[PDB]
This record gives sequence, C-alpha cells and structure tokens, in this order.
Amino acid sequence: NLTDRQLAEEYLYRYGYTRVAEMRGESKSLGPALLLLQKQLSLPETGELDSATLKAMRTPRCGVPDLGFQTFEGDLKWHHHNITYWIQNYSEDLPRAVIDDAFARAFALWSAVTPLTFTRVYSRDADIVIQFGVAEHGDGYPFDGKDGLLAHAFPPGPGIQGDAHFDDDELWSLGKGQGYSLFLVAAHEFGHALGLDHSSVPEALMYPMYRFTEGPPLHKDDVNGIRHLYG
Ligand SMILES: CCc1cccc2c(C(=O)N3CCc4ocnc4C3)[nH]nc12
Ligand SMILES: [Ca+2]
Ligand SMILES: [Ca+2]
Ligand SMILES: [Ca+2]
Ligand SMILES: [Zn+2]
Ligand SMILES: [Zn+2]
Repeated sequence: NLTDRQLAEEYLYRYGYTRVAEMRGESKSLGPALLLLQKQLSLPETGELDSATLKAMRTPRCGVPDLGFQTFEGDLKWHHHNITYWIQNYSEDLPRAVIDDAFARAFALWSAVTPLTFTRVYSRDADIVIQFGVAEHGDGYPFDGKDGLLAHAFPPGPGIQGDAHFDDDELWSLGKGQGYSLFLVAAHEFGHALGLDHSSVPEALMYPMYRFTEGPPLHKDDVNGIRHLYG
C-alpha cells in the first residue's frame, strides 16, 4: 500500500537506477532515472511515470539488480566443465520429484548450448547450491513476501557465488492454474549462475520480468550471450 510514486522510488533504488542518476548529477527529480529504466527494459523513452512504466514496475520479476556496489571474487565465469548442484531444501508447494525434475529440465536447456555439463550431488561444496527462503534467509539480500521479486542468483565463483535462491512466500507450480513456473524462474536464475546479466530484449529468457510461456524458452539473445562467455 505504497503510493504509485513511492513504488517507483523504491523500484528505481532497488534495481540500481537511482545510483546511476546520482553519478550523472540528476537524482533531484524522477525523470532521468525513469529514462534509464525505459531504455534498460525496452519501454518507450518518455522520462515520465506513465501507464507502461507503472505496469512494468508492478510486474513480478528477478531480484538481481539491472545496473550494478556488491564486489564478487574472480572474473565471473566457471573455469571447469562439470558444474555440480545441490538441492539443499524443498518448498512444500510441490512433490520433491517434481521440484528435482523442474531443476534438471532447467539445466538441460543450458547444457545443449554450452560446453558445460550439470550433475546433481548431495554435498555443501556443490558449485550451485539451491535454496528456498523467506525474508532474511542468511545472505543479507532479504526477500519481500508475496509477489514483487521471485528469486535471485549470484555469478560464478566460490562459496555463495553461483548459488540460486527462490522466494518461498511465492506459490511455486509449473505456471499453470495458480503460481509461478519453478522451471522458467530456475532457467532464468541458472543463467546468472553461469555468468549472464539481464537482457533488454522482452522475449529473451534473461529479460528480468516473469513471463509464462508453454513454448521453448531460449531465444537467440540468450544463446549468443552464452557463446560470448564460453569458448
Ligand atoms: C541479488 C544478488 C546480487 C546482488 C548484487 C549484484 C548481483 C549480480 C551481478 O553483479 N551480476 C549478475 C551476474 C553477472 O555476470 C557477470 N556480471 C554479472 C553481474 N548477480 N547477482 C547479484
Ligand atoms: Ca556456490
Ligand atoms: Ca517475493
Ligand atoms: Ca511457497
Ligand atoms: Zn535475473
Ligand atoms: Zn538469497
């Protein structure tokens, strides 16, 4: 129950737009930050809090910032071919075998277009630790309750780097009837865990907003992104 104006100020802060406007001497009023967001999300570039921009801001999305103060270790790509993953805990929203299969299908999408392989393990030292969490869940990037941000993930590297977390204040499903597709959100978050950033192409898997589809989720932009990372 923020005003539209308050939601806009919070969205622009959280995803990195306000900080870039400050570095350009232009954080006194909303217009410059709105133009940065419109370019980054491929909306019409009006510099106004218009209907398209407010609808974009109310849309469920990824919790990773779009522009950006979090320093990580190393060059943010994996340096071995066999990437391991551990499912640390489970949402009660789905059967464990359906959760396991949703993540395995999300890895299979990336496996075909990268020289990496993805193997399930049962170990704390897996490259990609998968966790379900609510609000403050042990990393100082707290979730926000139902809707808004759905999940986040860290770029390749040691410890927390490469891990994927899902907001369990969300209802997880396969995206049909009620709830968010765990398969589609996992495929997006696993992109980050391989070293990809957000796309500006609205049809691309790596676009930040949640879009349900029954079609093949990869687009040219995603496949080309991976190609420009891993020889
Ligand atoms: C939400 C976790 C988080 C907080 C701040 C920055 C984050 C990033 C991030 O910096 N990037 C997204 C992944 C990436 O690959 C190459 N560069 C990047 C940049 N990923 N997860 C992040
Ligand atoms: Ca890790
Ligand atoms: Ca949420
Ligand atoms: Ca839940
Ligand atoms: Zn994302
Ligand atoms: Zn987290």
